[PDB]
Amino acid sequence: KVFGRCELAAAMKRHGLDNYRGYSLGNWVCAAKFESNFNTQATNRNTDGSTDYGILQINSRWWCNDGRTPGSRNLCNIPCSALLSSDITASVNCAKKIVSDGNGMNAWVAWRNRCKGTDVQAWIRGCRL
Repeated sequence: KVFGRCELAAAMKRHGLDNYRGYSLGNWVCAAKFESNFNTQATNRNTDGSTDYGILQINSRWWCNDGRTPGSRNLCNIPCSALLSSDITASVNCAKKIVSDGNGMNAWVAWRNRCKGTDVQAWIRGCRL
């Protein structure tokens, strides 16, 4: 499923992400834009044999099990294929764990590079919420 920007912004607000750990909704919509471009099925293979899954590109080495990553931890306690559904609930619940894991939203590289320190409120413009 490819989300519309305000469509995803409402979904994320509904799942408790606005000001979650002090990160406004715009941060989360921006991170999803530059991680997956709002595509729930986005996957990126990394050279270390891990793969990043879903709208927030969560990694198979530590957070979800995809059965092909050596030395994987399955911290969110899910199959990685569950991060690839049109329902964003599994990805949002695992992201809540990752943002509280000691690096805040620095865990997402595309957010550090394209959202950190910017006017992230632009990402919610025109959204009815």
